[PDB]
Amino acid sequence: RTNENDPAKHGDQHEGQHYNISPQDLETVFPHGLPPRFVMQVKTFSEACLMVRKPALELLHYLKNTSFAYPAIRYLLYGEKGTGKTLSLCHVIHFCAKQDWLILHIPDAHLWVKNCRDLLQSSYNKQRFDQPLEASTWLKNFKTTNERFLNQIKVQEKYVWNKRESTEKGSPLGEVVEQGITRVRNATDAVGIVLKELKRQSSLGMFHLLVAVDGINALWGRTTLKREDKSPIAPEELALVHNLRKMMKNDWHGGAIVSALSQTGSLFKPRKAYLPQELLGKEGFDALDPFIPILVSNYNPKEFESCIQYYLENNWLQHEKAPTEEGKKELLFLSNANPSLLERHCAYL
RNA sequence: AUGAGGUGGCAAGAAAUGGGCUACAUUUUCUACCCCAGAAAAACGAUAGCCCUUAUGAAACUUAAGGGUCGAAGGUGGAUUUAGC
Ligand SMILES: Nc1ncnc2c1ncn2[C@@H]1O[C@H](COP(=O)(O)OP(=O)(O)OP(=O)(O)O)[C@@H](O)[C@H]1O
Ligand SMILES: Nc1nc2c(ncn2[C@@H]2O[C@H](COP(=O)(O)OP(=O)(O)O)[C@@H](O)[C@H]2O)c(=O)[nH]1
Ligand SMILES: [Mg+2]
Repeated sequence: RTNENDPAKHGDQHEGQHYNISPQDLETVFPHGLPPRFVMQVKTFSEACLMVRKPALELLHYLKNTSFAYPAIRYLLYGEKGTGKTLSLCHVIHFCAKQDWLILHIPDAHLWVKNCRDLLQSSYNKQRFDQPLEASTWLKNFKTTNERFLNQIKVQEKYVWNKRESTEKGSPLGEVVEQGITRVRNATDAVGIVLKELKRQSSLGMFHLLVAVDGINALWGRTTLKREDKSPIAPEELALVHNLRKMMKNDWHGGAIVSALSQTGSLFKPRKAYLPQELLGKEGFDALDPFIPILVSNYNPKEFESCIQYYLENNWLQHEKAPTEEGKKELLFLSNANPSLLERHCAYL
């Protein structure tokens, strides 16, 4: 196999080859966001070989040819269910992290808009709501991912947490992040502050921010959360959602924004719906317009053959008839070269 | 008048019994979806009780639907017994 960890080597000629994430990179760059099925696959194989695909290569080429002076260009990976949008976004995230960018990764925007029973009224803004658990978990993950720049960045304004507690201007962003992580009740606010800070620092040229949000359509969709009066809650009424909406605006420069659509886990969306407009909604498409959509599709014959060979070399296909050409054709037909269906099918052979 | 007509009224539970529904959950519950999800998990569980509204009606206390409230018995059940090629 092409067991390669260098992100500056793989290119169009490496389409179909493999790209290895080292265990240190797996632990640091990806404390979250990796699909659970691939998390299990990594934990079993003891490897993190991502197949290099054309959409990921195109996104990498665009990010290499971009200029940070320009306002943040929005890229949107989209495709059919289980085509590899999340893992393409993860590949781009890892490449950018190795490029010493600052990775602002959202593992799943759907989690913040569904199944939350610890919602509280926001002290900073009585018209909004706070999700302490989600914010605390994301703050921990963000501190893990971007530790090296966490202390270097200086905050630009003084922020207050209580009548007694406040964060002074010029303090490290690590102070705010650790305040959010430890003091869970304020964590949501800290999240917004961090985002705000990052944005202006991106404008200041302090670093090269890469905003990575999976399931971006959840920002402008619908939330299943309810009020204390059993009333539905609009997405903008959540502080985290509003802050992420502000971050999605292209009114800042110093990097680029990369998002991945995901009907899986979305609310009030038909199963077969995958197109950008249908998943995003009119408001979502208007907010994201303009953007560059990148289509992620099923494996080609070369990619499917490479995946099958990778499974065989790891002895995952334990069935006796799997190495035969007939078994390969059966798997290709029953999966239609779809990466998720193929992996799920091979998980029990 | 053992005929005819009008007004009003029963119909409850000590209790046993037959049949049915819902369940006693994790192959489950909630939500989206209508099958690649996220949560819940000592909660699961009433179509019961009480209150309110609505529908029908001349009339609802006695009907039905919905909502609020309550969250109980129950934790896969003896001999026996039903049905299905
Ligand atoms: N480049 C790749 N190399 C190896 N496996 C891949 C690749 N892309 C996708 N997969 C497989 O796809 C599955 C996960 O799919 P993924 O989450 O990336 O796609 P998706 O369409 O964005 O998903 P979802 O709609 O659920 O958000 C895993 O089983 C993983 O092995
Ligand atoms: N607790 C606290 N939170 C802050 C402070 N400053 C900013 N924030 C957070 O950062 C966000 C501020 O966004 P802001 O720039 O005011 O956007 P706007 O509300 O639309 O004007 C809010 O969601 C707060 O949670 C502060 O001084 N204290
Ligand atoms: Mg009588």
